[PDB]
Amino acid sequence: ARPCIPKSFGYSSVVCVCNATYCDSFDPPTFPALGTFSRYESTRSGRRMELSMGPIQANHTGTGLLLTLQPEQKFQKVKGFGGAMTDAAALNILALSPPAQNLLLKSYFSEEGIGYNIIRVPMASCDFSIRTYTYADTPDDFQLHNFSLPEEDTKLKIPLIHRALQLAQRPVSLLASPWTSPTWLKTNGAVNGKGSLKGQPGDIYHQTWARYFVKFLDAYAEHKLQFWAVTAENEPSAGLLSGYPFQCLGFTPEHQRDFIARDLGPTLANSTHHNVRLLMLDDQRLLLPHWAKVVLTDPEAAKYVHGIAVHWYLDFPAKATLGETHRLFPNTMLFASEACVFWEQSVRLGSWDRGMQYSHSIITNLLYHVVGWTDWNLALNPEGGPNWVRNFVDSPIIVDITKDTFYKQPMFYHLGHFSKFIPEGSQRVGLVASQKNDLDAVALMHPDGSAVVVVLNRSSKDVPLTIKDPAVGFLETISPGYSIHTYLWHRQ
Ligand SMILES: *[C@@H]1O[C@H](CO)[C@@H](O[C@@H]2O[C@H](CO)[C@@H](O)[C@H](O)[C@H]2NC(C)=O)[C@H](O)[C@H]1NC(C)=O
Ligand SMILES: *[C@@H]1O[C@H](CO[C@@H]2O[C@@H](C)[C@@H](O)[C@@H](O)[C@@H]2O)[C@@H](O)[C@H](O)[C@H]1NC(C)=O
Ligand SMILES: CC(C)CCCS(=O)(=O)C[C@H]1NC[C@@H](O)[C@H](O)[C@H]1O
Repeated sequence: ARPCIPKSFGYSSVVCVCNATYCDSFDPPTFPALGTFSRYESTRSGRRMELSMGPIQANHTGTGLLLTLQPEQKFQKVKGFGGAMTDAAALNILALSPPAQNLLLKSYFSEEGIGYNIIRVPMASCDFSIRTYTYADTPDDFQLHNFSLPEEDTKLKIPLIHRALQLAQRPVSLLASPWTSPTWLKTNGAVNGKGSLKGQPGDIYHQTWARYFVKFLDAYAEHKLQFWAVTAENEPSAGLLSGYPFQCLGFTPEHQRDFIARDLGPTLANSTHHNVRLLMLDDQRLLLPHWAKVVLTDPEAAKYVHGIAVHWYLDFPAKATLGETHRLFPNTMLFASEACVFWEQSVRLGSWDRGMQYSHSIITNLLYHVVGWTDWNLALNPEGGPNWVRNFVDSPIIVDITKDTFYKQPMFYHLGHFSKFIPEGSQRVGLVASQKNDLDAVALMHPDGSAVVVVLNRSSKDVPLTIKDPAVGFLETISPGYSIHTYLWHRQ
């Protein structure tokens, strides 16, 4: 309905300006007939998911590269895509006028937007908060009688989660992850630094921490929010590093294996939230497949673990990490739970490179059995904050409080090229390249049988392209240099 208002900030591409009265949006999706495809195109030159249509032809005449859909070769099914509503994301969204807040929320979650369906909710504070806190800071409260949600949850996060669910056409899945426990349950008595849980799995300390998970789900159930899954600990390897700055909690793979078997697993099972999934690792895929062997070999731990959560930092091979983990444990899903972008500035408004970084990593993960991808902060300020430590990073939406204006980065549209067109339940199918190429392509099949194919060109040269669907025909197109396309078409 409304196109992108571009602004350049000196980098390789533009941002899309939005405010209280204007933001770019989509019309409700339509169903083009058989023999017709839909194409969404974003380019470094300024095009932003521009819709166009064309024919799927009976035969093909050309000398160029050919991609052939192979629908009979079926792989993993997709859980969904989204981001994390941290304290920082909530503070930056709510700093806008209410009309602008809704245009930001509609951008992510509405079908007028890119249709997110996963929100990662941190349990208490992390580095993207403006203060250290947990839900049970008063010490020696082992039954957790003084467990309570602060204003960060009751005033900021939960209301915004509600409004995002109202605007979403698709069911949204909430995913919780803890950063640190109460300090009186840790070895070093600090919110950060090198330290684990006091004692050994099964004692008063590990039991108290396991029910902290239940008391968290209780508090959100009271606010009428149910969770799809929780992770055992956000980056538990970080809590083993000497002098770690953010909130953390140390777990060796054997420690996480025992804490799941003796405490977290049974406690969540004996509770009203027994249907909530438990994901392990929630760390860099570097620690794979070793972390999967330690945990999933113990049947008393593996009986409770529904999947493995991966972070995308420390990636700069996938077949040795994601692929080998799948080969050893093919029935334990892999899920990208966090992602975000040394000499470079924290925020690079309009960076087309960081957009490509998102889409390429999404394509790689999809090609190696990952069932979903989650972004980090939903929104940040032009300095990459607020962050109480220092860790400023980038975000697909940057908020300018002083001008009631937020910018949609190229990262936003690169993820949207997946999140908007690959609904929960889609299955990845084969896509054969006729010859070596510079493109990254992934083919999936909607639950309704239709096809979806994302093609990203990280090279500077235009690549002529043909997509073959054996049931339909030949799709003639061109993938321009520095562009990403999403193709959709019905198969009958
Ligand atoms: C919010 O964004 C919209 C979109 O750019 C702004 O509306 C434009 O205003 C300029 C005036 O400087 C007109 O020339 C454009 O034609 C308008 N675009 C439209 C109507 O689509 C709006 O001004 C912005 N808000 C503020 C306070 O500046
Ligand atoms: C697509 O084309 C095939 C080859 O067509 C023949 O060769 C080309 C070079 C032209 O000379 C053309 O006039 C010839 O008929 C066809 O045999 C094939 O049937 C066509 N496929 C479909 C689905 O129509
Ligand atoms: C300062 C650290 C020593 C950098 C390395 C570890 S890290 O995991 O890459 C940080 C990322 N993941 C954890 C999030 O809380 C954090 O905000 C995000 O930037």
